This record gives sequence, C-alpha cells and structure tokens, in this order.
Amino acid sequence: MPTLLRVYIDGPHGMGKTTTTQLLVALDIVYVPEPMTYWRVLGASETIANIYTTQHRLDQGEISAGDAAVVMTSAQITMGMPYAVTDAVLAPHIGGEAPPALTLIFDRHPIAALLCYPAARYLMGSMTPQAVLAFVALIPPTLPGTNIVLGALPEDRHIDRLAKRQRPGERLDLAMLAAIRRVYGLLANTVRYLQCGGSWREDWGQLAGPRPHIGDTLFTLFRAPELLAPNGDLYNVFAWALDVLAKRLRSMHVFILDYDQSPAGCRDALLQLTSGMVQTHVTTPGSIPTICDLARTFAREMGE
Amino acid sequence: MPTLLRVYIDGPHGMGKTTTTQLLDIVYVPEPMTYWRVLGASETIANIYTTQHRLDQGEISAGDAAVVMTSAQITMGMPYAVTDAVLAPHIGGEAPPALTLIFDRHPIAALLCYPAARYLMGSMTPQAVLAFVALIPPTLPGTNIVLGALPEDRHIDRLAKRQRPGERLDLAMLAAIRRVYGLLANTVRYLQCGGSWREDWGQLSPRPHIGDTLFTLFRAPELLAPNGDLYNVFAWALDVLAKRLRSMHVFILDYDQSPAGCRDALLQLTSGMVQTHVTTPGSIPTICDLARTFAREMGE
Ligand SMILES: O=c1[nH]c(Nc2ccccc2)nc2c1ncn2CCCCO
Ligand SMILES: O=c1[nH]c(Nc2ccccc2)nc2c1ncn2CCCCO
Repeated sequence: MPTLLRVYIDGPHGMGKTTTTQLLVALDIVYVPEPMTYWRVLGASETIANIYTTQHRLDQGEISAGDAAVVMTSAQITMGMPYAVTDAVLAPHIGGEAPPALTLIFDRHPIAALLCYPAARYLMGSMTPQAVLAFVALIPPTLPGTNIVLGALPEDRHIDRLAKRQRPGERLDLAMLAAIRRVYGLLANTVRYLQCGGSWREDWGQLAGPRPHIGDTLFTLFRAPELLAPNGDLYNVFAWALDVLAKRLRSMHVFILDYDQSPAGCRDALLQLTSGMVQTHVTTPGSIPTICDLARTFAREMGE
Repeated sequence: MPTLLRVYIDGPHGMGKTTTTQLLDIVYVPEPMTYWRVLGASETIANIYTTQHRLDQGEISAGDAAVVMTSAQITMGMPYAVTDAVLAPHIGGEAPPALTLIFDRHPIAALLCYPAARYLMGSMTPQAVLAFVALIPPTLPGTNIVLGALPEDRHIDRLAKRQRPGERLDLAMLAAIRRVYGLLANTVRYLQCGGSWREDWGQLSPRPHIGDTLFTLFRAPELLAPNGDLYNVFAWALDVLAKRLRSMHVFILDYDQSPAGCRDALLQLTSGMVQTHVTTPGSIPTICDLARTFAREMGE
C-alpha cells in the first residue's frame, strides 16, 4: 500500500503559519486550510467576531462570567466542527507507520479546537475548567503518524505582527495573545514530559531535552478549586479526563518551527523538519485518490 | 482473555429504565446526576428546562436559547465521553461472561438523540447538532443498546411519576424525544439492510424508507446550499453517523408491563447480546473499579 505523510501546522494565531503552509505547497501534496467560510457563514455568523466581542464585553464588566461562558463555549463548538469531521472521515484510511505518495499539510490539528483555545479562554475567564475537560474528553484517538509542528516567535515581534495579521472580527487583545502562547508552550512540554515517561498522577503532589517539571506542562492548569473534592484531591471524573489527555498527547510527534524569519525562510525550515517525519501506509489502494478529493473539496468549500 | 458483556440501557427518559435496572459479576453504572447538579455546573437539568420555557414564552430568542442549550449539552455528556474514552482500550474482539456491565445510557444519548430533540424543539441549530455527531467515539465491538417501548400516554403517566430536579413536564419535548428514538431504531435497521443515505437522499425531495430514518432531520435549510445541495461538511458528518450506528446491536424492551416483568424482560434479551474479550488480564478489575467509582461519585 502506498505511504502518506500528514503534517499539522499549529500554534498561536498571528505568526504567519498559514502563509508558509501555502508556500510549502507551491513547491502529490495537498492542503487542508482553516475552514474560515464555516466560521463566518456555514456553521454560524461571524464566529470570530462573536468571540472577541464577548470577551471584550466581559472584560468591560458589561456581561457576567456565566453569560460569557455560555457564549464562549458554544462558539468553540462551531470552530472545531470541520476539524472533527475531517479526522473522522480520514481515520479508516490511515494504516500502520512506515518520498511519500502523498503529503497532506493541515492548517491546525483538532487539539487546537478541543484543547488549546478552550484552555486559553479558561485562563481568560470566559470558560470554566469543567467545560475545557469536556472538550478534552472528546479529543479523537491519535492516529499513527501524527506529526505536529508548533511555532515559535519572540513576544515583541508577535505583538507587532498581530497589529497587522488580524482576523475579521478580531480585536487585538494581548492578554489573550499571552494566554494562547502560554498554552502552546505548555503543550510542547507536555508531549516531552510524556515521552520521557512522566506520570501526571505520580507527580501531582509536586504542584528533545530533559524531562520537564509537571508544573511546566498542561496538567498545571487543572489544579483549580472547581475540580477539587473536599479532601483536596481531584474528582475522579476530572482525573480520568487527564488520563485521556496524557493518552492522546503521548503518541504525537511534535516539532518546533522558528517563525522569526522571512516567509521563504520559514518554508525552507519547515521543509527540512519534514524529512525526519513519520509516514504511514494507507488502508486501501484507492485511499490516496479519495483522500486527495476530501482535501480539495474541503479546501474549495471552506477555504477563505 | 476473559469476556465482558456491556449493555447500555437507553431510550427516552421516563419509561421506567432505572426502576427496572435497580431491580436487576455484574455492575450497574447509574446516570451522573451529581455531575449535572453540582460537579460540572449548578443544576444543569433546571437550566435546560428553564431556557426552553423562556423561549416558548418568547422571553428570549432562538439564538439566546441555542447558546445556553448547546453549552448545557456539553455538561450533560461529559461523564459519558470520559467513560467511553477510559474504557475503549480494554475492549477486545468479539467472543459465561467474566463481568456484565449495565450502563445507564450510551454516549449517543448525549451526542446525538437529545441534541436532535432540542433542534426539533427550536432551541438548538442543526449545525451544532452535527458537531456533536461528528464527535461520537468509534463504535467498539459488542456495543449492545436496549431501547424502550411504551405507548405515549402510559409514558406521560410514567414521566409524571418521576420528574428530575428542575425538570418541567414538557409534552412537546416528550414527543420530540420519542420521535428521535423511534427514528434511531429505524436508522440502524436501514443501515444494517444495506441502506445508503447518499443514494436514497433524493427520496426526501427490505428496509425502512429514508424518510423514517434520522437522515430526514438533516434535510434542514441551514445545511443546504442555494441549489439545495447539502454542503460537504454536513454530508461528511452524516457519513460518520451512518458509520457509528450500523455496527450497533439494538434490542427492544417493552416497558408497558410491571417492574418485575420489565426486569425479567431485560434478562431475556441478554441471550442475543454480543460479548467481547478484554485486552489485558487486569482489565476486569480495572473496569470494575471504574464502574464502582463512577457510581460512588456521580450517581445520586
Ligand atoms: O476562542 C477562540 N477559539 C478558537 N478556536 C479554534 C478552533 C479551531 C482552529 C483554530 C481556532 N480560535 C480562536 C479563539 N479566539 C481567537 N481565535 C483565533 C481565531 C483565528 C483562528 O484563525
Ligand atoms: O437537553 C437535554 N439534554 C439531555 N442530555 C443527556 C445527556 C446524557 C444523558 C442523558 C441525557 N438530557 C435531557 C435534556 N432534557 C431533558 N433531558 C433528560 C434528563 C434526564 C435523563 O434521564
């Protein structure tokens, strides 16, 4: 059976990620863009604009935390829908791990919708930690060959960039920018932590390269009063969601891409990272064409 | 590897499922009432019924209602998602069972049936509904679902006898939900006899007619392009639904009888349920601990 190379470029918004995925493709390679048309029209009306307004009305003391949460949470569901459908449709085509016959470059991974942004909004106070763990419990099983590229960019440059690379409905909120950057840095450490054999349950009381301190992983965000029982321990339901989190992240192949450079520099840097990435076989011979069409149809219908 | 038997008692609420299950190498995992009332959020059922009421009364709009209603389904289904997640690794291939697990509801009640009924009640968008559908976990081997049977008025009698905290006796919601489970049963038989929704879709414009399956609910205007075509994103979500439901094993329990009988009935259906092996030697004890701990912590 032919082989497939899947690469999900992810990380905080505003680093020039979407531009370099396109440059890469401009060079048997297909792109799955951000489903902007779904966010703007098909799933709901101006979801991004709705998200920024709600957070703003919250920070302004114009709505309550509960009003904000109800709105922020439903908005997250609309944002992640195209990501879940894509994963569920692609799943039965992915075979065991292995020039690929096909290279699929995705603009973000389901965890951006089911973990990272919801965690950042929790930090921003417009979502509850229980809702964040409900999304995490729904993260789909990690398929073989899940290569994820996370980006790095100094904060001052990112700030400067953001004042440029905004989004229709987006308001420049640097508290949110800081939150999302911290959430993705914790993600990176968590994968490291897990692959070095870390056990969050063993290290709970304590709340490439060497094994990170659990306090430097995502597990640290879930030490909130709402999830702790009278005896000070986490309720079993919340703890099992962390077991799920650990299970999902430990089989992923994470890489860091430096965005503090020109678009062409980023493309070439990503191109070399692409050599040491895990491929998989496809489950059937006609998987490649079928997969080619899914990406192109998704792109055509939702790219914007 | 020892064998396990999972049984998910599902269907519209208020038919006597727990009355029968509590009269029943076998653990029972109750519904997560404490999570709904306290752990996940404060009084989730009250919030759900109050919001619909307000919308019914015109005190709020369809959009305000949808945001609150959708957000609440997330709290309602959480314990079911984690449970399926943590259990999945232990389930082996199709196979007296070492253990029998009687679950109070399957994730599809939370990620498909209730959201669908709420859409049918005007307080949930069909796009939000297909997002929950897209997240339904893969159907593990040996997934046996028991659905209820009961004439509407006896069901209304039964419902009146057991309101949950914050619930308001809504006959429109009772019909919506009954409709959804009826369609659900027809949908499984449709898929099992070889039905292809994409092929039978035009009909909306030996197996049940697609008009009597869950597919008919998604011929909703919000999901269609100007030419009437379903957008591919939604079509892909319908492909997932078809995939998840076809491999389920459905069993019908007549509730229109006595608790002794209903309970007797449940035990008889057990003979045609499919068993599976567990994945490790230590799977049985761990699955046992999981069930007792879920019950102890979230069963009220
Ligand atoms: O609250 C938020 N949720 C999500 N979810 C999300 C889901 C899938 C892919 C990308 C983002 N994204 C947010 C939010 N605020 C700003 N953004 C970034 C918006 C621009 C993403 O291009
Ligand atoms: O909007 C609703 N959503 C759900 N979701 C739900 C989630 C998991 C298990 C059962 C139901 N349940 C609802 C709703 N209204 C009434 N009920 C019934 C509550 C009592 C179930 O016995």
